[PDB]
Amino acid sequence: KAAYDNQTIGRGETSKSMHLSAGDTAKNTTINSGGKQYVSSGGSATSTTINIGGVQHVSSGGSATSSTINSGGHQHVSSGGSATNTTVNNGGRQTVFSGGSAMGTIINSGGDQYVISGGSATSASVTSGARQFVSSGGIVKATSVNSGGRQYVRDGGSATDTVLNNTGRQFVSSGGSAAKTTINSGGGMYLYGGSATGTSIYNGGRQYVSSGGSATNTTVYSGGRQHVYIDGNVTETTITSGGMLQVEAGGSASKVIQNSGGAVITNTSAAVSG
Ligand SMILES: *[C@H]1O[C@H]([C@H](O)CO)[C@@H](O)[C@H](O)[C@@H]1O
Ligand SMILES: *[C@H]1O[C@H]([C@H](O)CO)[C@@H](O)[C@H](O)[C@@H]1O
Ligand SMILES: *[C@H]1O[C@H]([C@H](O)CO)[C@@H](O)[C@H](O)[C@@H]1O
Ligand SMILES: *[C@H]1O[C@H]([C@H](O)CO)[C@@H](O)[C@H](O)[C@@H]1O
Ligand SMILES: *[C@H]1O[C@H]([C@H](O)CO)[C@@H](O)[C@H](O)[C@@H]1O
Ligand SMILES: *[C@H]1O[C@H]([C@H](O)CO)[C@@H](O)[C@H](O)[C@@H]1O
Ligand SMILES: *[C@H]1O[C@H]([C@H](O)CO)[C@@H](O)[C@H](O)[C@@H]1O
Ligand SMILES: *[C@H]1O[C@H]([C@H](O)CO)[C@@H](O)[C@H](O)[C@@H]1O
Ligand SMILES: *[C@H]1O[C@H]([C@H](O)CO)[C@@H](O)[C@H](O)[C@@H]1O
Ligand SMILES: *[C@H]1O[C@H]([C@H](O)CO)[C@@H](O)[C@H](O)[C@@H]1O
Ligand SMILES: *[C@H]1O[C@H]([C@H](O)CO)[C@@H](O)[C@H](O)[C@@H]1O
Ligand SMILES: *[C@H]1O[C@H]([C@H](O)CO)[C@@H](O)[C@H](O)[C@@H]1O
Ligand SMILES: *[C@H]1O[C@H]([C@H](O)CO)[C@@H](O)[C@H](O)[C@@H]1O
Ligand SMILES: *[C@H]1O[C@H]([C@H](O)CO)[C@@H](O)[C@H](O)[C@@H]1O
Ligand SMILES: *[C@H]1O[C@H]([C@H](O)CO)[C@@H](O)[C@H](O)[C@@H]1O
Ligand SMILES: *[C@H]1O[C@H]([C@H](O)CO)[C@@H](O)[C@H](O)[C@@H]1O
Ligand SMILES: *[C@H]1O[C@H]([C@H](O)CO)[C@@H](O)[C@H](O)[C@@H]1O
Ligand SMILES: *[C@H]1O[C@H]([C@H](O)CO)[C@@H](O)[C@H](O)[C@@H]1O
Ligand SMILES: *[C@H]1O[C@H]([C@H](O)CO)[C@@H](O)[C@H](O)[C@@H]1O
Ligand SMILES: *[C@H]1O[C@H]([C@H](O)CO)[C@@H](O)[C@H](O)[C@@H]1O
Ligand SMILES: *[C@H]1O[C@H]([C@H](O)CO)[C@@H](O)[C@H](O)[C@@H]1O
Ligand SMILES: *[C@H]1O[C@H]([C@H](O)CO)[C@@H](O)[C@H](O)[C@@H]1O
Ligand SMILES: *[C@H]1O[C@H]([C@H](O)CO)[C@@H](O)[C@H](O)[C@@H]1O
Ligand SMILES: *[C@H]1O[C@H]([C@H](O)CO)[C@@H](O)[C@H](O)[C@@H]1O
Ligand SMILES: *[C@H]1O[C@H]([C@H](O)CO)[C@@H](O)[C@H](O)[C@@H]1O
Ligand SMILES: *[C@H]1O[C@H]([C@H](O)CO)[C@@H](O)[C@H](O)[C@@H]1O
Ligand SMILES: *[C@H]1O[C@H]([C@H](O)CO)[C@@H](O)[C@H](O)[C@@H]1O
Ligand SMILES: *[C@H]1O[C@H]([C@H](O)CO)[C@@H](O)[C@H](O)[C@@H]1O
Ligand SMILES: *[C@H]1O[C@H]([C@H](O)CO)[C@@H](O)[C@H](O)[C@@H]1O
Ligand SMILES: *[C@H]1O[C@H]([C@H](O)CO)[C@@H](O)[C@H](O)[C@@H]1O
Ligand SMILES: *[C@H]1O[C@H]([C@H](O)CO)[C@@H](O)[C@H](O)[C@@H]1O
Ligand SMILES: *[C@H]1O[C@H]([C@H](O)CO)[C@@H](O)[C@H](O)[C@@H]1O
Ligand SMILES: *[C@H]1O[C@H]([C@H](O)CO)[C@@H](O)[C@H](O)[C@@H]1O
Ligand SMILES: *[C@H]1O[C@H]([C@H](O)CO)[C@@H](O)[C@H](O)[C@@H]1O
Ligand SMILES: *[C@H]1O[C@H]([C@H](O)CO)[C@@H](O)[C@H](O)[C@@H]1O
Repeated sequence: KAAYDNQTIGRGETSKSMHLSAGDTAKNTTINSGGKQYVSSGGSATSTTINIGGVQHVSSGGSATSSTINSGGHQHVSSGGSATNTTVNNGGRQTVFSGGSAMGTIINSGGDQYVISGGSATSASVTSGARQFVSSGGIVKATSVNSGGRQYVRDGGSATDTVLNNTGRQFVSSGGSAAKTTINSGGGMYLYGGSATGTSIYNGGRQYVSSGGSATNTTVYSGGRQHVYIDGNVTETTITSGGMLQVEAGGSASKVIQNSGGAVITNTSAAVSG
């Protein structure tokens, strides 16, 4: 029955709460301070603008397409909820809780996406000054960490099929895990105690394995470098002609496949195992 348009809600607006149920619709809503939009099962919000002290709740079976989050606003994608092509600007936060799903999120300068407690995000775009945080059962797939962008894979966080482009950075902490990371030219992946598997490092890209960190099954293509620091470990690295594995004193590598023209640099004698 219900279906709203160009409604502004919150503070000293006409209405404070907006609720959506099965079949309801909301378009170009503007959520301002004290404003709450609740998108419930079978509800659909579209083009919602979320400003300081405004919140959009996406509950189970709810859907929110093209929400745009600004300075001090919040999108909560709860269990069973779905958010598509969300845009997060300076000071905006999208949080994906247990059972929630975000697809195609664009995170802009100073914007934050938190994927926690078993939420999932696919195809996040992490641009310059943007940040993505993944933790405690949260899983992110096909994140593009673009120039200026940063992804934090924290304890219990998991990232798959991440792509790192020019000055894009991925930080994998203790208890964090990354799989099938692609490091393009200018990309940096840092294992600050965390684990990586199935990394590919193309020309200009770098993986840095620090204390407690561990890389498995890494391919270093021409111009790529895996850099292993003290008490970092790597295994099953293949170094292609023109690529490099550099191991600092006290770092370790094993099951190294060194192709002809692949550089290996060691600073201790028992550093690398072929
Ligand atoms: C919208 O859906 C229901 C409403 O009566 C119309 O279908 C409620 O159950 C919900 O709480 C929400 O208000
Ligand atoms: C944003 O401002 C709102 C508005 O001024 C009405 O009091 C508050 O309700 C919010 O809590 C927030 O401070
Ligand atoms: C949207 O409807 C929900 C629905 O009744 C699911 O039980 C409510 O839980 C929300 O609070 C909102 O009214
Ligand atoms: C939310 O309501 C939905 C609605 O009837 C159709 O979109 C159901 O699909 C869900 O099962 C839930 O009750
Ligand atoms: C409500 O609308 C959503 C969206 O705004 C459509 O572009 C759909 O994704 C849902 O299926 C529902 O129809
Ligand atoms: C909902 O409305 C949005 C609005 O024009 C924002 O200014 C569009 O950007 C979306 O494409 C959608 O149609
Ligand atoms: C959306 O509805 C949710 C409800 O439990 C689904 O059954 C709430 O948990 C959210 O806070 C919001 O009201
Ligand atoms: C909302 O959460 C789930 C969602 O519909 C997933 O399709 C289901 O457990 C229920 O429909 C619930 O109302
Ligand atoms: C709410 O609509 C979503 C739609 O794709 C958003 O545009 C669906 O994916 C959800 O399953 C739900 O129907
Ligand atoms: C919802 O709007 C989005 C728009 O960019 C938000 O400003 C589109 O990207 C979506 O495809 C949809 O039209
Ligand atoms: C909007 O205000 C936000 C915050 O409320 C300031 O304390 C800033 O973080 C944003 O940068 C923007 O100015
Ligand atoms: C979505 O639902 C969540 C729900 O209570 C989890 O069980 C809330 O944490 C969010 O605030 C939002 O309402
Ligand atoms: C949270 O949301 C749903 C819950 O049982 C009812 O809102 C489940 O479908 C999800 O798997 C998650 O547990
Ligand atoms: C939002 O969540 C959908 C999930 O099935 C709940 O409706 C997925 O199809 C998507 O992750 C969409 O982005
Ligand atoms: C997030 O918590 C959900 C919720 O607490 C209900 O059990 C679970 O369904 C999920 O499995 C996840 O752990
Ligand atoms: C949001 O999370 C979804 C998860 O299955 C729970 O709905 C994924 O399927 C989507 O790809 C998105 O990450
Ligand atoms: C990216 O630009 C942001 C700006 O506010 C967007 O309008 C800053 O908040 C960031 O610090 C960064 O410079
Ligand atoms: C979701 O789940 C956890 C919750 O605090 C307790 O189960 C944490 O991992 C996150 O902080 C988030 O609240
Ligand atoms: C998530 O969507 C992405 C989309 O094109 C936005 O950049 C794809 O590239 C991913 O493969 C995934 O489908
Ligand atoms: C991307 O550009 C950001 C700037 O805020 C854009 O407005 C910088 O903060 C980053 O260092 C990067 O150059
Ligand atoms: C990852 O960080 C999460 C984030 O700070 C909000 O929950 C926590 O949930 C985890 O405990 C972990 O540190
Ligand atoms: C958040 O909880 C993670 C999850 O429960 C299991 O991977 C915990 O192991 C961590 O303590 C993290 O802080
Ligand atoms: C990565 O490219 C960025 C791009 O021009 C803006 O997104 C620069 O800001 C960075 O300095 C880097 O060159
Ligand atoms: C994972 O945790 C790390 C930890 O606090 C110390 O190694 C940080 O370095 C990372 O930035 C991320 O928070
Ligand atoms: C993350 O924590 C690890 C700690 O031993 C937890 O097991 C360290 O080995 C890492 O160096 C990092 O501080
Ligand atoms: C860290 O654990 C990840 C996690 O189980 C996600 O499913 C794996 O994908 C990684 O390969 C790594 O072992
Ligand atoms: C690889 O190319 C990068 C380019 O800007 C983006 O592909 C350079 O920044 C690197 O230095 C390297 O030459
Ligand atoms: C990342 O490190 C993991 C380590 O044992 C800590 O969990 C391995 O399981 C992975 O294969 C990779 O070495
Ligand atoms: C990996 O991280 C190290 C970190 O400080 C562990 O304490 C750096 O010293 C290394 O240079 C590398 O970035
Ligand atoms: C390298 O540094 C790690 C620690 O996190 C630095 O504070 C340790 O876990 C290692 O055992 C080693 O000291
Ligand atoms: C291997 O090829 C690299 C890459 O494919 C693009 O230039 C070169 O950078 C190296 O010099 C090497 O010849
Ligand atoms: C191994 O092959 C490299 C080739 O360019 C791979 O693209 C050369 O650069 C090396 O000198 C060696 O011949
Ligand atoms: C590489 O470092 C490893 C790490 O420090 C764990 O103790 C050692 O196990 C290896 O012997 C090598 O020194
Ligand atoms: C080892 O073999 C390399 C060969 O071309 C790989 O196909 C040479 O480039 C090296 O110089 C060396 O002969
Ligand atoms: C590696 O070789 C060293 C040797 O004396 C010189 O190559 C030893 O110092 C190491 O313990 C290890 O045998």
